[PDB]
Amino acid sequence: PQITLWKRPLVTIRIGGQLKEALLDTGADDTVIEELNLPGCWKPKLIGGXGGFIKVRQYDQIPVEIAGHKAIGTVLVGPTPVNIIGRNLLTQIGATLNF
Amino acid sequence: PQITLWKRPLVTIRIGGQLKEALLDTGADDTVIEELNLPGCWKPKLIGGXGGFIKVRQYDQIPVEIAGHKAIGTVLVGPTPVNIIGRNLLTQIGATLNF
Ligand SMILES: CCCC[C@@H](CN[C@@H](CCCC)C(=O)N[C@@H](CCC(N)=O)C(=O)N[C@@H](CCCNC(N)=[NH2+])C(N)=O)NC(=O)[C@@H](NC(=O)[C@@H](NC(C)=O)[C@@H](C)O)[C@@H](C)CC
Repeated sequence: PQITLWKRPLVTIRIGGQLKEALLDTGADDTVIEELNLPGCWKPKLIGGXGGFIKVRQYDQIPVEIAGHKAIGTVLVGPTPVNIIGRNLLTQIGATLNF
Repeated sequence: PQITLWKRPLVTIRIGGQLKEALLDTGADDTVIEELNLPGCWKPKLIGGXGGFIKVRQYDQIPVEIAGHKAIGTVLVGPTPVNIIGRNLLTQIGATLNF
């Protein structure tokens, strides 16, 4: 799709078998989802924004369907204010910025 | 232009007479610039990401040239780690997300 930016670029994603809403975020290196459980093992990581740093769970090689486009990659889980799809998965679905 | 997302989408902006590098952030409602003096009136604001909130100075009707495209709008000035161009200016330069 072509998505304009008059409103937040919120889209539906499928992850671990369930639906979530997430913001397509070109200013995020990584994809960060609110607390939830995902299968597999995870490792602790710290990430920063902006207002400071938070602790997250890093899960690797997770399938994520974003507006019907498939990605498989790293998902960070933790107390983010907003679910965000970052560049690690945006590149997999071929997303670009255009003007 | 088209900007891919393999690396952070950093571009040159001109604001207040100065050339700076800034991140195009579709996950930002507003535009947040590192320190910088600027003009003759502002209002206090707090903005959050992630990590928590920071205090900023809101300046209105500031011209901002982004990759050679003229925009004019609100800019928030404060101790952000990265200059961030948000949706309020990205819309003005006709930026879209495409996949
Ligand atoms: C989660 C809240 C929504 C997404 C977030 C993404 N902003 C970028 C800005 C760039 C960093 C300062 C971000 O935090 N990116 C992180 C996301 C986490 C991540 N791991 O991907 C990042 O890339 N962090 C890198 C480190 C910074 C790297 N980026 C860079 N150098 N440009 C990381 N590995 O930790 N947006 C925002 O932070 C903006 N917040 C908002 O738009 C809204 N605030 C709230 C709380 O939703 C609005 C109501 O104010 C800020 C700028 C105010 C207008």
